[PDB]
Amino acid sequence: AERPTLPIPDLLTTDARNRIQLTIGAGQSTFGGKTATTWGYNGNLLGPAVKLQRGKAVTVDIYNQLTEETTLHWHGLEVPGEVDGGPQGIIPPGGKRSVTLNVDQPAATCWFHPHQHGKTGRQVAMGLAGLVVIEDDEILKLMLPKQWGIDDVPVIVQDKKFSADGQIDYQLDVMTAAVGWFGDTLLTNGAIYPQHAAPRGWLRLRLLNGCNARSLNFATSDNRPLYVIASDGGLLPEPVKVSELPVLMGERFEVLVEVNDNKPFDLVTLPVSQMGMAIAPFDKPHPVMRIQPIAISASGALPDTLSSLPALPSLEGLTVRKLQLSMDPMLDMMGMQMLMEKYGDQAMAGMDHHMNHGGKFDFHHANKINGQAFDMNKPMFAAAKGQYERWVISGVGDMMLHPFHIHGTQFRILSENGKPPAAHRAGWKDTVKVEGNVSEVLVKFNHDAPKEHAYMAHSHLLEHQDTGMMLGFTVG
Ligand SMILES: [Cu+2]
Ligand SMILES: [Cu+2]
Ligand SMILES: [Cu+2]
Ligand SMILES: [O]
Ligand SMILES: [O]
Repeated sequence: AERPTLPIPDLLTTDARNRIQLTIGAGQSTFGGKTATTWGYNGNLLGPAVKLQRGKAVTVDIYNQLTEETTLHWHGLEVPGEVDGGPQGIIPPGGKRSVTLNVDQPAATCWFHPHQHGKTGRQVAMGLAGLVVIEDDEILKLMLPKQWGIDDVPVIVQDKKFSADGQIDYQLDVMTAAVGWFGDTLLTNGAIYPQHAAPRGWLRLRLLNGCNARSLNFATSDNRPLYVIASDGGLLPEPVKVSELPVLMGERFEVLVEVNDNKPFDLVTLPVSQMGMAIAPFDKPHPVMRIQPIAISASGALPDTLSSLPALPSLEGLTVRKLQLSMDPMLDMMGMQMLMEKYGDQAMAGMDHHMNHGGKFDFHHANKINGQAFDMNKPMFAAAKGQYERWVISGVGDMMLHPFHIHGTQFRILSENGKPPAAHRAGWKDTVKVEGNVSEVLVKFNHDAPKEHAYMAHSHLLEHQDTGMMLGFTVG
């Protein structure tokens, strides 16, 4: 039994009406020989890669064929609130919604996923996610690996867990509200440990951590390096060689890796220091995909310089915003308890050395920002348009992982959890790590967001987002 080949999302561009059609629906998938109900865009699971060009507009027709409400958000894409597809961007079951995307940012790998109010974790777990490939005139000139599905390949990495009958086992409950939804099964573009045949020379991997709650850390099985060429919001100024690459939920990195004849190697993910995430089989390096070299030459390049990264401006005078994240200590303790009871000491491996009391104690609004669980009816503030602000995000008070994502922007990290960002994280980012400490980012919003269609700012640990760790804000 050979490994299955890596599934490759179709690369989708506009029709003569300048339209892209996306259908959201339920179908079936097979995992380890057992059928499961799954959801996808234009298919049963996951989704296509929407190709966009800077300075060109496209219209997307979104047909919701689910029997429940959903929304469609373009994570990493800088668009006005009205088409951002946050929780206010409801698409009724059996209905259609169209959005016009006016792309105005550099080449990047972004993605799209649902943002249904309090149910985002389930709708992603069930299968919904797709990709966005933005191109511009600058990137084409670099002559990067660019044959889609051959030497330029998307790698969407996600865990799931399943019940004995084969269905996806998703429950938003006290334990998962506390530590997140995670599983024992790793998927790569929906497949379990596929192989990808790649030509000899450079292979470009567009990595996405599409897990609800699990952080990842990519490496190769034989320790060849990864050359990071881009982050959430696009190219770095020059490649950054790494031996390992931590990737938070919702983050993307693009890397080049060498392919040499006769020497297959795996892309792997290394055990992380996050509660619950080092339970078997994740207590050891876990393969993601096998790269199978093909004795045909790859023509892409790894250029010395990629792009121009502007200077950080002066900070004095800029609006400082305070975002204090918090969790309910009682509900945090209870969830952590159930975790430890279920899996034992292994649920903290790698870490550093029952009655109804009513609505007030409901875990569904246990997580908050600035003492408020997400309130769709009330944006927490009005941010400035076209002006840099400094947003200060604190996780002091608990030790959970909060990958913080701000909609409507690509920002620069000034401090990541109390340290200046690593070089490959110093460019354009839409996510910043917050874990027991404080982060600060420099952000600018180029588009309007009104009260009725606010931008979200939230943890991308989906179960925390769904139970309150999110705020709305307006721009302009
Ligand atoms: Cu987003
Ligand atoms: Cu997102
Ligand atoms: Cu979001
Ligand atoms: O997002
Ligand atoms: O998100």
